[PDB]
Amino acid sequence: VRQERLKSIVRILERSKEPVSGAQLAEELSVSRQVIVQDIAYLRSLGYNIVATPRGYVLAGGKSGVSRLVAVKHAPEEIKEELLCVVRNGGRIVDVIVEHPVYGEIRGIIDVSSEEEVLKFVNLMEMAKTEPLLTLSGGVHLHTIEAPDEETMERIMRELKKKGFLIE
Amino acid sequence: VRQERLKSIVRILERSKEPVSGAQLAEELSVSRQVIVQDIAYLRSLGYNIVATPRGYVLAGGKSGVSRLVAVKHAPEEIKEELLCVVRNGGRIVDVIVEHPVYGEIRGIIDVSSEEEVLKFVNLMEMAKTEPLLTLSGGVHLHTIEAPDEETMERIMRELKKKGFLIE
Ligand SMILES: O=C(O)c1cccnc1
Ligand SMILES: O=C(O)c1cccnc1
Ligand code: PRO
Ligand code: PRO
Ligand SMILES: [Fe+2]
Ligand SMILES: [Fe+2]
Repeated sequence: VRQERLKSIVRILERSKEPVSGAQLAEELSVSRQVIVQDIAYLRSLGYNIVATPRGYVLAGGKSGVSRLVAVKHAPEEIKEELLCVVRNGGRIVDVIVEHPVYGEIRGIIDVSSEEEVLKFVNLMEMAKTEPLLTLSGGVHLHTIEAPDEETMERIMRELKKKGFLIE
Repeated sequence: VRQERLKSIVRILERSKEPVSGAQLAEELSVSRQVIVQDIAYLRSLGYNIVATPRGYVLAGGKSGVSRLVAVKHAPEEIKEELLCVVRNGGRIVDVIVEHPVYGEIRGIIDVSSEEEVLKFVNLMEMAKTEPLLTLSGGVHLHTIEAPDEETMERIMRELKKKGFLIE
């Protein structure tokens, strides 16, 4: 019984598009909100990331996995192929790092985890007077890639290599 | 008498090319090194930056003054004119900052305070597969300039403006 209420609290937080207050949980699950307040503390000690906000609780992500630095080279027009490559294999492109001979290591935030975000990003970059960091670096540069597991990373690296992006 | 020993200790530290040990000061000024050790503590409380090292004392800089952010635009080939401009008016070019439309604010260390350093820097930059940050930015970029006083900064800004580098 307690386990079914616990499961239902999570369930409500993954599909609800707005923060859901303790009071709403109590009415939905026919317990007092004081009971809800205990259940939320129990679930966090378990490993769920529920934060309270002025409008109610929200379930947050975290639980990160593996990240690797990958060495690649490609032209400005190959950014879309590369990004879509990583994300379609369940990676996230954290950033780009160029090793600048004068300035040393120059970093750009990317944080691209989905297709929509790849297209938002390529659009911005293809504008006027905006050039990718690899143009400082004669093409060669680094990316920080994140993925759930080491298998997914290899998976991603396989695809990057057979497309011909890896520095090997 | 104490004042003349104090003056002579400083004097020795500005011209000596190697760290000069307490023991060397004592022999040079005909006091015990224990007296030297007191004089060094007296001079620091006064505002001199003497650090002890395994080989002896060295007098260090500090005592910084004013710094400004300056907005400029120029091509890659105009880097030497600009840098020599700032340093010849007693400024130091701390860095370059480009406002990248995608990545936001991208910074490069310059720390160029003398002519020799301007030429070392322009040489590096004029090589192959090394491009200045302003190439991401369609030319416009920022510099952090340091100078002894606010007068010197204006002095420097005057020169930058009449050469046609300022964004105004
Ligand atoms: O800024 C770059 O050079 C860049 C951006 C996205 C993906 N690869 C490189
Ligand atoms: O990197 C640049 O764009 C740069 C370097 C030195 C001076 N001005 C600009
Ligand atoms: O039943 C449980 O305890 C866990 C936590 C909510 C989902 N499953
Ligand atoms: O005589 C003094 O006290 C200061 C400190 C050394 C140089 N002049
Ligand atoms: Fe890339
Ligand atoms: Fe400049």
